[PDB]
Amino acid sequence: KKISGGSVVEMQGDEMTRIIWELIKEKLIFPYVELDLHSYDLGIENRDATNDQVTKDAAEAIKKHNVGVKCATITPDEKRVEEFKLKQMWKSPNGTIRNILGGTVFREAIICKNIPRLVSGWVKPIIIGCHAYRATDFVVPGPGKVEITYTPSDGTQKVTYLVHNFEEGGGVAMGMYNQDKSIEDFAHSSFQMALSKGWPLYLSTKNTILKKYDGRFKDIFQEIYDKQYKSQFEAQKIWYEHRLIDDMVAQAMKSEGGFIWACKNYDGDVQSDFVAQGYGSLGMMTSVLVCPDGKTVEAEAAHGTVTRHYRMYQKGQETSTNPIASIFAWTRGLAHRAKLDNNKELAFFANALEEVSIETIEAGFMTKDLAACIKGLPNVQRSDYLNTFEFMDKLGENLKIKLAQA
Amino acid sequence: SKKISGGSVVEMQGDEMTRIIWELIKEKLIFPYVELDLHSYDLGIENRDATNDQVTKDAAEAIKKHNVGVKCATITPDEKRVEEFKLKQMWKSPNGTIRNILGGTVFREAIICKNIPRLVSGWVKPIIIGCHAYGDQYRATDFVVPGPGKVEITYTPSDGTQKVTYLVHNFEEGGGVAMGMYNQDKSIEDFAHSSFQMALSKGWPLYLSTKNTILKKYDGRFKDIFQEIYDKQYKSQFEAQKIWYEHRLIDDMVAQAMKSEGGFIWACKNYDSDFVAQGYGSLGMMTSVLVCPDGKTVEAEAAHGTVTRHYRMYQKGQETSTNPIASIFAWTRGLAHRAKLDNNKELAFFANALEEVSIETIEAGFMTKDLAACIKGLPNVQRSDYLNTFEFMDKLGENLKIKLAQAK
Ligand SMILES: NC(=O)C1=CN([C@@H]2O[C@H](COP(=O)(O)OP(=O)(O)OC[C@H]3O[C@@H](n4cnc5c(N)ncnc54)[C@H](OP(=O)(O)O)[C@@H]3O)[C@@H](O)[C@H]2O)C=CC1
Ligand SMILES: NC(=O)C1=CN([C@@H]2O[C@H](COP(=O)(O)OP(=O)(O)OC[C@H]3O[C@@H](n4cnc5c(N)ncnc54)[C@H](OP(=O)(O)O)[C@@H]3O)[C@@H](O)[C@H]2O)C=CC1
Ligand SMILES: Cc1cn(C(=O)c2c(-c3c(Cl)cc(Cl)cc3Cl)noc2C(C)(C)F)c2cccc(/C=C/C(=O)O)c12
Ligand SMILES: Cc1cn(C(=O)c2c(-c3c(Cl)cc(Cl)cc3Cl)noc2C(C)(C)F)c2cccc(/C=C/C(=O)O)c12
Repeated sequence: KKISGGSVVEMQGDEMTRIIWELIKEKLIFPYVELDLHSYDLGIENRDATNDQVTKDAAEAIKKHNVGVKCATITPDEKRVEEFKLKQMWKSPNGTIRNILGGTVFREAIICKNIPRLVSGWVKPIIIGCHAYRATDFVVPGPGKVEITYTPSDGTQKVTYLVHNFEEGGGVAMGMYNQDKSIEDFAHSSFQMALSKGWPLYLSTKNTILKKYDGRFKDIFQEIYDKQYKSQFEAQKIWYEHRLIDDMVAQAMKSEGGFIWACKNYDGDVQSDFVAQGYGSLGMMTSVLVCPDGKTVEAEAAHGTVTRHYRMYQKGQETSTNPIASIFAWTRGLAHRAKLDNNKELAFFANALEEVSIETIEAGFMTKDLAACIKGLPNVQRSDYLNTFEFMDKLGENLKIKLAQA
Repeated sequence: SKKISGGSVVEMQGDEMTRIIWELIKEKLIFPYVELDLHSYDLGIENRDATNDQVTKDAAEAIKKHNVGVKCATITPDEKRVEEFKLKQMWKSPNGTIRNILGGTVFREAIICKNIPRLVSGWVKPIIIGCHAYGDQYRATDFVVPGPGKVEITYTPSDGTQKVTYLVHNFEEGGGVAMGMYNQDKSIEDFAHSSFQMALSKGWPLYLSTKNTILKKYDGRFKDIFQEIYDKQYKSQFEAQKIWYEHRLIDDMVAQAMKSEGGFIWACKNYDSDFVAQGYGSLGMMTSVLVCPDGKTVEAEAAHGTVTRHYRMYQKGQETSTNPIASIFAWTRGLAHRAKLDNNKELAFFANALEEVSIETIEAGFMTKDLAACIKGLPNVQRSDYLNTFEFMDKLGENLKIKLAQAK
């Protein structure tokens, strides 16, 4: 018979990822695992029909049942409103979920022997927890004074800081904020991730410029480390250090990998997603939202719905979309369920499906993006890769063989 | 004569290792072939602390007048430097001083050698990045929120007839941090002009990257000012050179850039960042040019610093192998621009020829230890794999004399 998997919250998504999602469930999960599935459909049409209520219901479900696996969803813009005749420009499902849950998004690239990484010297994995949104910006119509003030709730002295005197013309201005509690949750999630994985932890800031804003992140991380985690770290022969972002980038590129990287960047900096997308590895980038309690987890692929591949599908073209990131959303959620429920058999399945994914690619069977990452797109021939369905069939066949042994 | 007359050039001498290289470049590669109306300003620490950092302001004013400046790397004072030299004051960075007197935008550009691998292997043409270094994080007002309370940001016009209060956040429990940021329309306009000038000068498409999906008003202001300035002052000239300008969301632009062959100008709104070249290869190949919005005035300098690590070894007497390329290209780029302002065809040829000889010298196997490490990996560099600082200047000079012979 199949494995008892327990309580898992699933969120169905949109376009090309929605197709891969069902393929993953039908071919890789349901043949081997029964789940008490709390399933919510976050397709753009069902969100429109429930006035986004389904999205909020799903977040509440994740918080109740501790484990969510999410499929990529369409975040509406002006064009999606026209495309789907939406009632209004619904806010992002990911923003809504993360707002309800809190926690820290951790990004990790999946490593295969035969896929070169962004930096050749990296050997062990690297996990990036970046705190990035909720700011208020406006236009400065003309000359004038922009000030940012603080008014204590307890009636003590109101304080006023000068942002800028606009002596000539106008421009733009904005205010931004962060709560100590959010920094603290950021801190705790990161230390617990380091001890979980057994890697050292680095925090990168620009506290030479934002001495007070970024300095708060450094101070809070350091207090929490010293009082609540240093001993456990040293027990596992790991460590925590703050690093200027200027130095961290240099340190990372000369490193052998094997660390957690808590990162605090501004709202418009380059994100590891964009680079992975440029390098052609975004189909291998996993994501997991880890709440500060260590109990609740929402796993997802780091990429979006892969609209461009979906349009190819709608035009009768052959597609070769990478399903690994979405598969690891399932394996990380299920592996966490196994940890919570002490399910040895479900833990075995989660690891076994991860190994089959990696072994398959390392044996030479891969989607087009992985072949281009090896050889460069210009030299990629059809015989170098498998299409979306050929590759899912291949994973399925190897998973059945894997599990047929024990 | 047998020397080219180059015209008026403002020169700014610098500190430590780059200062040494600065004289080598002038006597080995510049002075033998080019006669300049040189306006020299010593920007070393000794003379900056000596004149209350007034030479820095005077050098900038000379640049505003003569339109061309070449600057050696300088030390930006800090707590350790103030101790080393017992400064009168922790002086502001000369680059910021100059960049604030002149305005305009800094553009960085790596120099390409067929045998020096680049950050992205698909890149075949150059890429020129210009980021807005005014306001934003560099000029931000951040503070600590001690406890519950309301943080607001207000605008009051100069006529005082109005006051607009925006709610940043209400701290319901606990404290935190907040900050305010600004940017003047003037600076954005100067940023647009300087970037349209650069794209026309190099004959490549321009992309402005912003985060205007999040900062709809803040970053949308960049997008709007660029587009209307482009439309009203440059679209005809861009189409003349079969180039174009497009705004991009930073999310997409990063991936587009990595998937392109290169050959574009990248106007960026993020400085507070191109120091992955430190960890990847060498900053010795990274040049920068401050380009004013008037399109007439520039300041060329190496994007790297004074390389104090090599100066420590130099003062002792043990050999060094410091890369002079980014410093050479500070001269060639300033001279190319002088040549453009004066219709000086011979000086222009000289500028391009010195750049070709530098690149060809490296591609032919003669290079400094930093580039030898880029190829073989630093642990594998034997002393025979590279030329020391003075050997390499000798090699470029030999090849430079040969290059200039065969054309005039
Ligand atoms: N977490 C979420 O739910 C997220 C949802 N989205 C949404 O996704 C939609 C599409 O946005 P987009 O900007 O395309 O973001 P995507 O990450 O979906 O962009 C897809 C592009 O990146 C590459 N790529 C990404 N994933 C894969 C994969 N699995 N296999 C192969 N290549 C891949 C492809 O490059 P190439 O075209 O060269 O083949 C493709 O064109 C939008 O509506 C957006 O809102 C976006 C981000 C996160
Ligand atoms: N625009 C300017 O004038 C700038 C000035 N500075 C100033 O420079 C000083 C030193 O700063 P620092 O952080 O060391 O920056 P540097 O760029 O001078 O040094 C970084 C390191 O990179 C390597 N490197 C950089 N350029 C070269 C080169 N041309 N040839 C060979 N190796 C090179 C050296 O390390 P390795 O030994 O590993 O090869 C060097 O120590 C400070 O006073 C700082 O303020 C800094 C930045 C810009
Ligand atoms: C580890 C990693 C960091 N990335 C960054 O974006 C960087 C970098 C950086 C580095 Cl370290 C090297 C290079 Cl070549 C370029 C950059 Cl931009 N500097 O800071 C960051 C952020 C802003 C995220 F903190 C990634 C982006 C995409 C995939 C990855 C993949 C990881 C892997 O294959 O295991 C990584
Ligand atoms: C072109 C270029 C961009 N750099 C950045 O820093 C990035 C990147 C980025 C890219 Cl496109 C690829 C990777 Cl792998 C990592 C990153 Cl961070 N994304 O945006 C930025 C900016 C500065 C706009 F914010 C460079 C840094 C150093 C040398 C270079 C170029 C070297 C060469 O041509 O030989 C470039």
